Amino acid sequence: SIGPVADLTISNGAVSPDGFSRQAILVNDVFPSPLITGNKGDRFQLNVIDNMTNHTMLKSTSIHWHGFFQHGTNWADGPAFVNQCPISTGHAFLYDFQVPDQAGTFWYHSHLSTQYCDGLRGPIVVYDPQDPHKSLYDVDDDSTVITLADWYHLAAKVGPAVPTADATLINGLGRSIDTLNADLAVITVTKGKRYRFRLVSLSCDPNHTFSIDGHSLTVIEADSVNLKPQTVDSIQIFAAQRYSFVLNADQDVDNYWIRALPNSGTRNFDGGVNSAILRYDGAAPVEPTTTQTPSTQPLVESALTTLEGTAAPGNPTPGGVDLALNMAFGFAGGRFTINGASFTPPTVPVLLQILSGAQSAQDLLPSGSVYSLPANADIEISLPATSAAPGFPHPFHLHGHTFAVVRSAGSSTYNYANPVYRDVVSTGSPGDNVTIRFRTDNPGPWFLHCHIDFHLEAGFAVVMAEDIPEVAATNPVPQAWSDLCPTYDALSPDDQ
Ligand SMILES: [Cu+2]
Ligand SMILES: [Cu+2]
Ligand SMILES: [Cu+2]
Ligand SMILES: [Cu+2]
Repeated sequence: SIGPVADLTISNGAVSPDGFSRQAILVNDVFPSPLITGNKGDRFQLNVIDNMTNHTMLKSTSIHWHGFFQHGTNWADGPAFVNQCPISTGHAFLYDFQVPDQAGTFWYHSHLSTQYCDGLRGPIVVYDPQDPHKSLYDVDDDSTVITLADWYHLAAKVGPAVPTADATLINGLGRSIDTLNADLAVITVTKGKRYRFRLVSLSCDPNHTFSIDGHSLTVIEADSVNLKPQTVDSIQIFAAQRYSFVLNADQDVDNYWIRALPNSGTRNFDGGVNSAILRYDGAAPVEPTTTQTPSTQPLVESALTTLEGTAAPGNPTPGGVDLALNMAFGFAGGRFTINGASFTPPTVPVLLQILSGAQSAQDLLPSGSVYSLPANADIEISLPATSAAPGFPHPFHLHGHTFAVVRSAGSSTYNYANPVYRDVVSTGSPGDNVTIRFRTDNPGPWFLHCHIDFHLEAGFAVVMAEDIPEVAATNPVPQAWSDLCPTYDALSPDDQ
């Protein structure tokens, strides 16, 4: 594969992951987007060369390395108009950062408008030479990465504002209801061997309930966080989440369905939609004939715990933090609103405003969207689920950080002692009050928003401007980044 130093040539071409042809976004001349890897501590130099020419899907781009702390390298985070201006077509941009302190399953994607639904989205694995779960499996490589993704026959800005999927893609492949004969992804294992499978939702909207016929899974990693091993027989993964699970190829040499049921769209397995093949080495080149069985041991987030068992930042009791923020979801005028405001991209990026002058959140655009944080403090966020805002559960996500889910959806308990950590959490169904804590340790502007991309487009976002007075100091910016804005400004409507 590629990484940690690599050019990523972005362009357009035709694809048909489900037997239906359409123009999409290609990375290094391939759909789906190629896998990037490296080792813990590696300098990541990803030179994104933008050759896109198609206007419906946007000629401009920018790319976010999802779940990477980017201490010192805020200018490299990805979100357009928060951390940078978009890379303009016919140009290049170098993302230069280190992963000093992180290891696990990550992914990259366009953070320009709804552009990642059109194809610019791939996985990143940062292997750890001294991984604690290293001895739970014999195999961890290219062939153990499994992506889930919603595929739309109609492009992002062509179809409805919040459209429904035609198909689920597993590893780039899968079927719709008019293409029941398209190819199915095939994942091969050897009988006797154990696999660290890495699950990555590349979804724009749907969540998926993932399972495998005749196989239990041992989850050992959520997003990029090492977990205590937990055996489940199905995993509900929301947009942009990761789960790492070990699978034990101990069954009969055969074919087993890999199932990925979405909460919207075609909600069954007829014709092998939402399906894939787990093929034991030696079994026939044919569709499995296995039947599904109810999940008695479903993955329950509140029940996960980090390997190191670490406690949350703060004091084991509500408002036991230096600043607590409630986010009150809403939705009127087609626009989502958090606390009455509805995020729209500012003409000067949030990062340039801090580097140019702006000292406080009131001095920052867009107004009503930017919460200032203090340094080395314990933050607590709360995200009460509401019908007020349609399309739930909204999987909320926060850049520059990992956080402790003190309270998961579907639960009422507060876990201050050994909560699961991650970077993407479901806020749930009306009645839940998912709550997250973290410490400020990263001076810069960080995005916090629903990862259902069609919802972020309609404003479901706020900015954290964490530790502003030191933002300029710890985030030196490359000439090329300073040139992004002057370039994208001298651009007409369609050349964008
Ligand atoms: Cu992301
Ligand atoms: Cu992110
Ligand atoms: Cu949402
Ligand atoms: Cu984001």
